[PDB]
Amino acid sequence: RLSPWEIPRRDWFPPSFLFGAATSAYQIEGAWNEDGKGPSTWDHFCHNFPEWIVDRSNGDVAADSYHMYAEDVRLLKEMGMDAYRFSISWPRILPKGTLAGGINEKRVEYYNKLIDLLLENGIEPYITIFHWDTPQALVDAYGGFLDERIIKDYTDFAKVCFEKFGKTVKNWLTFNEPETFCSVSYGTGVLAPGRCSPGVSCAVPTGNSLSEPYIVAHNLLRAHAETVDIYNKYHKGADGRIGLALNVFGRVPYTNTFLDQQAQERSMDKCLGWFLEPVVRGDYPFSMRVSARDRVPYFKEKEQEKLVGSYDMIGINYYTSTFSKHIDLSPNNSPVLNTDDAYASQETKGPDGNAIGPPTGNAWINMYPKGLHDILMTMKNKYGNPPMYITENGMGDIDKGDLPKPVALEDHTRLDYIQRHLSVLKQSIDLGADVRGYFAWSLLDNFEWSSGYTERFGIVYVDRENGCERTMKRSARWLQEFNG
Amino acid sequence: RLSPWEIPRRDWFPPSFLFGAATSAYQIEGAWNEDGKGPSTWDHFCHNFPEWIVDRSNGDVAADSYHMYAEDVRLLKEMGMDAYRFSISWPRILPKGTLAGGINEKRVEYYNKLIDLLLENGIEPYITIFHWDTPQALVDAYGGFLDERIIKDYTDFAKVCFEKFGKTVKNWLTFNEPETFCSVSYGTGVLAPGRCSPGVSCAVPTGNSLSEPYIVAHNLLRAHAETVDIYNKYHKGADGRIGLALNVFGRVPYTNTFLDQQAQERSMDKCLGWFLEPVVRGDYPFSMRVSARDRVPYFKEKEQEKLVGSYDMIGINYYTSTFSKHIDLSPNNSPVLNTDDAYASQETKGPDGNAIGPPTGNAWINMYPKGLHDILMTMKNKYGNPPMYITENGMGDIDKGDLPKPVALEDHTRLDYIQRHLSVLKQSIDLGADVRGYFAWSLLDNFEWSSGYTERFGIVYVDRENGCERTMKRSARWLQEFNG
Repeated sequence: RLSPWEIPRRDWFPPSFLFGAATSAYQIEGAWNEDGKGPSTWDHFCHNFPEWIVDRSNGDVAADSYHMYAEDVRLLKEMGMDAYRFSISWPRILPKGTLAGGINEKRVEYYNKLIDLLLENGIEPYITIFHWDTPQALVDAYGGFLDERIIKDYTDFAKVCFEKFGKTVKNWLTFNEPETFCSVSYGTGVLAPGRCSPGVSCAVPTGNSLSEPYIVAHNLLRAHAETVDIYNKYHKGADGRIGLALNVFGRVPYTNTFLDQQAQERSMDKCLGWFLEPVVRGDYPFSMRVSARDRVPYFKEKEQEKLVGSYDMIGINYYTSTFSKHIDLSPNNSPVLNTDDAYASQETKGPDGNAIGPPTGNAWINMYPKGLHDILMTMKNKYGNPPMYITENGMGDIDKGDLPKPVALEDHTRLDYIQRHLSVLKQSIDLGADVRGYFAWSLLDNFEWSSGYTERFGIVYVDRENGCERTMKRSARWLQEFNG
Repeated sequence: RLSPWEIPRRDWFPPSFLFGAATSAYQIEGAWNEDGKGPSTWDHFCHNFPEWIVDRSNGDVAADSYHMYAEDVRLLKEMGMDAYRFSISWPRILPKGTLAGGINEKRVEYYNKLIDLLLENGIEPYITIFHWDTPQALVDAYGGFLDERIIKDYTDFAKVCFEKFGKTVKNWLTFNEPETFCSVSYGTGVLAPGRCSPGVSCAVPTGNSLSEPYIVAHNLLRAHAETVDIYNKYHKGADGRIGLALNVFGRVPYTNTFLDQQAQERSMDKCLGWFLEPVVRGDYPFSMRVSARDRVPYFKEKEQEKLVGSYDMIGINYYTSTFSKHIDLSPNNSPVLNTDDAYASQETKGPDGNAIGPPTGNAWINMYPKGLHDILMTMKNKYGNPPMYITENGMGDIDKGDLPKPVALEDHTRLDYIQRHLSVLKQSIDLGADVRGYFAWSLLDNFEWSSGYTERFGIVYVDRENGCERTMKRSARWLQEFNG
């Protein structure tokens, strides 16, 4: 699609730049109740509310990476990847969610095998501690992230990870996509545990879409601050680094008018700022407090001190952008979802009737690589230009049982998507943004949450009817050439 | 103090550009109970609360312009001024504030004589309908601007002005400095009627500094919308124009940090935006509603339609600027004055310990001509670049009762102030700002509200102990030369 001379080459990027791919434990591992592993909220959701997954599927087997992790490493090595981002399953390590319930040795051994194999192959592990898979035992006990009790259990889990793996792993991310986790698991309720306000359509409409996202977010940020403190004190040493990975939608003012520019700013605050401003300066964005008032908790003095500057790097998970269009404050508008607190509607079509960019396959990923540049300029100019990694970037191909393997392997849309994003990343780095790596989402076709297996995001095809055998797609073959 | 080659020349400005001076009725007229004139809130305030004026004075005589108006016109003509901005005293036209109480024909004749003499001399009248002098009879009846009944009475007053003077006068301003009027008469209570919350230091501490300024503002804007509708329907004809004159403090972010930039924007919204956004788009700035919530009234549908675009020109009254410094939203901060709703402290000293600019004489006007440029760029780029006039610009010399006349005449500080603001104005017009005229505040030394006669703002000296005899100061002689 790009002309030949516009296709990125490896030396567009610094020799120390990292190219990798990313996965998460629930989406790839399978072995959901094997070797002493406890259930997560995702196990519980899929098994009890199968109707809330598009194809009524689950992650019981997924891409079977608990058993096939050696294939994963082989593929990464053959492609010449420098790094691999994966997550650790909390209830695989602590089946009851707590230290008191005991550490699952077989779970520790699995990640040790994977880390060893990566390192022996010269691939640097970037580990996500939490990727949405809360131990169901903690939900049973106290509602999981809805209660401040989560903070101690999360930090004990992270501490175990640092103890078992920290000698070998020097790059850690506490939380993946906290905004999505909060807004979509507790607001719209699409993701486990599937909670929302009465009247909102989700599996468990006995929550509160205005309050619970903020509660969960607050406990998450408190857990982040404590964990980074423990890391810095006992595990960082000379070379360790810890941060978190934020999803960020690009937001473009619906018009270049002050009302919609204001809406765009409230929208950036409500997605990026909600988590970035706490770790940058120790509190939530002003716009979030002045809007949502008492629904936004306050950090304690000691926590706050720990929160300020609690990162060595920031992960950016980038998929798409929308226009942001102003909504007036009036007796006629009452927020229903936490995201309504931004007083903005997120439009995929602009005022000239055009989509922001073309669809890539699924319901929401529109192609808009410029949005990545806009976000990186914000990071550079507004928030101090911290070290950054694009910790996820990718898109999905629809497979409703209809898609022949040869067609799925010829993933030209994804190849073009990746090339165009790498082109904009080069432009951003040339403009001074401190980006140091890029990870494709995903290494593998996997369980796409509430879409089940109907969306294939992998650069590697996973054939679930043939023992999850892996085959590189055209995108993976290009990355292989690109990496040399 | 500017070098000789930096002093503005008349040809820096377009041939059609207007140079004038400005006054207001209570500050210059005197004749406070003459020829059937009714009392205003300012008559009442000075007569009942002398201790709340710095020198315990009043405007009973002022500059005696009721009798000496021919001198005022002679001075304007001798200086080569193109235009004169003055105000009409509501209770001089309607002694009881209402149509029903009758029109004071001696009052009407006075303004007719002034208008006629201005026109005979080629000087264009710009008339301010209301400059803070509410008929005290309306306060007795219903609390004046605190009640929506003010709207009908104001529009009836304005209709009388249009009917009597509209054939001769083609340039009208409904209200002067609505922000100062609201914030300072009903918030800090420094100006008549001198109201503020209990615990705040003012003459009448039985008001509400959080709610009253918004009430007065809302009624004023409703009155404005109705008046412009009447003007457009019955009086505008081919050449008439109507607008309003806004005081605008320049605001500079305390640091170039997002928090203080956000604070600067809130501050601009709370001063300029409070009145400009209603007439430009039909509602108050979002930041003002999200902050002050139920204390900000909503316009009715029909009013709102009349409010949108209710101006042919905007007057800017510019004196000084401050830094704006962010205040966090927390349980530790509780607004007391309406201006606290901006969550910003206005600082005269910046982070490096330096004043924003040097004092000019009185307690608040610091020399910062660049702030005028910042404001004009905002009007150009954000609010559509409407036709604008600098309807006031000036500063005061302190006179503690002793100031030698020969010293008062040699007003080097004022001359420098005027020359420097004219130079910045030239830069702004070259950059595309649609400014069409400049009016020095003031033609005459006058009653400076709660400072009484302790501050002389005139380009013309007024000798109150010698029959209010007028003498041109150095600044006036310069203007005379400049206008040729």
